[PDB]
Amino acid sequence: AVPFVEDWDLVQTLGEGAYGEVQLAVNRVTEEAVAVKIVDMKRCPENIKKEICINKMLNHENVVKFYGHRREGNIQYLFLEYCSGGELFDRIEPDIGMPEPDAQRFFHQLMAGVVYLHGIGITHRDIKPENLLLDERDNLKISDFGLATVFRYNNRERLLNKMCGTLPYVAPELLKRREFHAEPVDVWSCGIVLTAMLAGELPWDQPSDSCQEYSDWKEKKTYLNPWKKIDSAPLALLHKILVENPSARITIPDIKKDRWYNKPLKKGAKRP
Repeated sequence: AVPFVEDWDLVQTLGEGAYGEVQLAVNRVTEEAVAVKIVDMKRCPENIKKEICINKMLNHENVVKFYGHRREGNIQYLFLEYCSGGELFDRIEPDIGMPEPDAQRFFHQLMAGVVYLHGIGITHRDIKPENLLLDERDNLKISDFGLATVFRYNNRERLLNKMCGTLPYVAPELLKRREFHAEPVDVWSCGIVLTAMLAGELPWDQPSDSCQEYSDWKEKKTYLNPWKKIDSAPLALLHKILVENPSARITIPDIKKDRWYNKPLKKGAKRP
């Protein structure tokens, strides 16, 4: 009906990934703002195709919305939810973190998003502050499903073996076992994100015995730099999440029962 409602102006670049770029698109008529991910299939046809497939399954308030995609020859155009608050990474002050109440609220929303994904059988596989965006009201949105995969189909769980993610956030089993359950890997990265939000620094380069920082943690040397800046309440939760054995690691239903997770700390939005 309305002529130019399908026209979008690319006003600015939000970020140029190693596999394309993201542009802020504003509708010519409505002025609605959305994020458009541009990927040159000639610069992966399958990879991008799987990302679109997984995105079509997503519908949750803490997961970046997928509005659709446009062929356009070899250049794929993915219309995604625009998060004007930027990355969670940019809300973390180096070496200090952020106020505990803020970290708890973001962690609550992260859990809500991950519970949702796991419930539909998908694992993100690369959870980190750079992939956790914020909307205008600072609501957390899980972003980028380029590495995501289905780990449960027809009520049957599939064990994973693909080594992927980001080293400082990856679970130790991914580096020591051929196969591993998908869920505990995402739980572990959420724990590293919590550590980052509360201390403004990552605890180790990677979870290997060769990594001194990781060995110190297994030895319970919490008097060291990262851990000494946290809390005994949130620290106690981190002690349950960053457990080397994925089978003994805390699950999300149990994280939801954790003392710190349930501690009243933050007031609602100012005047609302």
